Amino acid sequence: IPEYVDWRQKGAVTPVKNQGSCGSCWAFSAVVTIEGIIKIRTGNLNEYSEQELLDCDRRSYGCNGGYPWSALQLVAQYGIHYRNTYPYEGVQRYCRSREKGPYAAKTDGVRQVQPYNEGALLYSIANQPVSVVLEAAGKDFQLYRGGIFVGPCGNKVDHAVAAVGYGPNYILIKNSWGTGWGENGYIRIKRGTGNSYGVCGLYTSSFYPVKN
Ligand SMILES: *[C@@H](C(=O)O)[C@H](O)C(=O)N[C@@H](CC(C)C)C(=O)NCCC(C)C
Repeated sequence: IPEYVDWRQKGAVTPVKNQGSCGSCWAFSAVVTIEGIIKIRTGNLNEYSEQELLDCDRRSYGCNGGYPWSALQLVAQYGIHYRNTYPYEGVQRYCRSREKGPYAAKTDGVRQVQPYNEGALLYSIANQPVSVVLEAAGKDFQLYRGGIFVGPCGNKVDHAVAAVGYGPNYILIKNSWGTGWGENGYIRIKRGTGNSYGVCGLYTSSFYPVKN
């Protein structure tokens, strides 16, 4: 795999979003990976619906948190609408998929990256954007405004984001806290520290969609 990957340069990443106060990070993370894999497979970059996952995933807890895995499983079982068709409201409502016409995209499955393994995560990122989790509760992560981040942070993961690239000493992460946080909404988290958890627990739980 190469030294640098950046799916933004391949036109596979949509603009940075703001989840607001709702604990919907799991849905934002899943949607980044869907937008990526649909571009890779079909050539078209579209925005897909975080709100639909928020409303419709009965394995997750709405604005009180959820699971990237079950969000990706839902898209593989049913499909997902365009963001425009089912836009983000920041509050859980009833599932409105059937009112809003046919789904716009569908995937075929979900796979996990081997956990606690930096090289396995880089390998998956070289193929597509990957849903990853990290510990975001610490003030250092909250206040991050640029540079290669090394913490302080622990491994008490609590926040789902999306890995859309990497370089020699970092992994490139799209966050859902608006463009005013980090590097235009992104963070470069240091890699290669020898900590099997990853910096801020970044290697704990990583998933990506499968689309034949
Ligand atoms: C993340 C956010 O900042 O919106 C959101 O709070 C969330 O979904 N957190 C989950 C943990 C991450 C590791 C994805 C979460 O709390 N999920 C609840 C399910 C388990 C019982 C922890």
